[PDB]
Amino acid sequence: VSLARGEQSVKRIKEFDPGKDSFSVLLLGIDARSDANVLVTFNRKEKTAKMLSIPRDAYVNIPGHGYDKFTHAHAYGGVDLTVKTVEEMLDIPVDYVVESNFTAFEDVVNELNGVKVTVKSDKVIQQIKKDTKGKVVLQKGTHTLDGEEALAYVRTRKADSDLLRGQRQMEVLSAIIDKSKSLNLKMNLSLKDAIGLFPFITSLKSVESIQLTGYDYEPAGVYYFKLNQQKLQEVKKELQNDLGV
Repeated sequence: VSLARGEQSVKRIKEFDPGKDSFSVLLLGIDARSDANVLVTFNRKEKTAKMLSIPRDAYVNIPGHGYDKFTHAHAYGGVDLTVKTVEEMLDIPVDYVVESNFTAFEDVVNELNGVKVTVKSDKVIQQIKKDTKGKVVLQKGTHTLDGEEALAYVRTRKADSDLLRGQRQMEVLSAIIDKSKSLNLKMNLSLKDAIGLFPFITSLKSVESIQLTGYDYEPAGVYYFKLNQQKLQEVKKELQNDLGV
């Protein structure tokens, strides 16, 4: 990619250099709706990562389109709109964005000879059996799943919910990081710069996750996830403090 934005984010008031400043990455998974939406803020002064899944049904203002589901942003305007939708939603810059489909996720999980996940629910195992028609049969405990098994894990929903599918997505993402330590992707980032970021991204001191508290909002059948505005301001201030903005 190459964002229809310029060099650095519009949200950044002062000049930005990624090799020295705290930054943010927006990972998007598309089969065009964006079904995986994970924002990660990397704090360089403290060597930490903060993850957060944006619910695909989040009642947000898509620029030039009004209030809608968050997932529709990528449908209405692709990458550039999603970033825009995020940048207005959280009042923070989206410095980097990576976009992947199923096969890219599968092939990177396989290139690492699997990612390790600790499955703890017979419910999710049963639903994955039913989803894959028996092709993917997970086990309770800590195991190394291949690309197909990882994708089935991050895709299932009916056992728990989509909001927990986001937490499963963040889990598998951090597992991918872990497995990469021992050593169809579209990026607004030269591969060389990604490799330059690789050591810092594989040497954090701690990683934390964030949730967005909200409530079901069903006007005339269509489902939306309305965000608790107080917790939203809280998370916005936290991310701004993390990024130094």
